[PDB]
Amino acid sequence: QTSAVQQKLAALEKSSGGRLGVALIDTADNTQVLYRGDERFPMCSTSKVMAAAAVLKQSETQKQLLNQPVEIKPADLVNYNPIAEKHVNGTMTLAELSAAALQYSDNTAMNKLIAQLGGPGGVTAFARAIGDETFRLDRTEPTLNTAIPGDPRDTTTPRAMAQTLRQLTLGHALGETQRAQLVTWLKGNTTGAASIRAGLPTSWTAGDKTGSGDYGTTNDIAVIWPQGRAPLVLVTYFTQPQQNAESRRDVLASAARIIAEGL
Ligand SMILES: O=C(Nc1cccc(-c2nnn[nH]2)c1)c1cccc2nc[nH]c12
Repeated sequence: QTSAVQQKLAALEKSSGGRLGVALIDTADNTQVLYRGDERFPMCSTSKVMAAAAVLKQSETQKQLLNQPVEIKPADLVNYNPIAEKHVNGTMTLAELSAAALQYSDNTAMNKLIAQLGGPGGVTAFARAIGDETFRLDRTEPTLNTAIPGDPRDTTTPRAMAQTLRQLTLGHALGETQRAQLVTWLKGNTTGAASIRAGLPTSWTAGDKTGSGDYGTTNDIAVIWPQGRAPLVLVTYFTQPQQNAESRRDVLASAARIIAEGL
């Protein structure tokens, strides 16, 4: 079937010129709304959630892991390092790296998370351990954002990512302490106000992680507490046909608005 909401999302997609993927889980009733829910999209920096969560999982059996220092060398800096560049020739802890990756979208910090997990495949292994058979991380930053149409590397589907984000933030994929830390980090994101959150009523609250890459790829994944309602999990992924296309955070906002209006 095609619902009213799916029809509205299709119309948004058509006027955007790109390809839109949406997955909602409403934890009021566990129902789902999907649009291209089983198509693959480049994750870009939304993959930082999986990496940080995998390190949180490791910390369950090492109480001091998040206080562990990681050397930041001049050679480690990549293309977007607003936090790590302050610490070059010094150290950051794994908590600091997780917070920088999630809240500032620092790519050097993400690379240290990936290295802590033994490379991109360590992030995929954690996804499999928590029931996500779809997610794959194949490369480090910055090349994981190439976002080439048809390229399976560094992709997932909206359905899989929504289910994962639910399990991480609201369910029991992590220990209680760790889940609370992940939620705190997401709620403190600095980069999200133009994306999903711009489409929601202002009384609501949320935590999110954005991403962007080539092909005008513009992504956001969020856990949302609507006023007076059980929480939602929402993924909005968007990618465009030309390598040099401009980001379109407004499309994510519009998708979120359609979703919110359909509750
Ligand atoms: O690392 C990249 N982008 C990047 C770096 C750091 C953070 C983000 C980001 N976070 N939230 N939304 N975008 C995006 C990047 C790499 C290669 C080609 C790209 N074209 C656009 N961005 C690209």
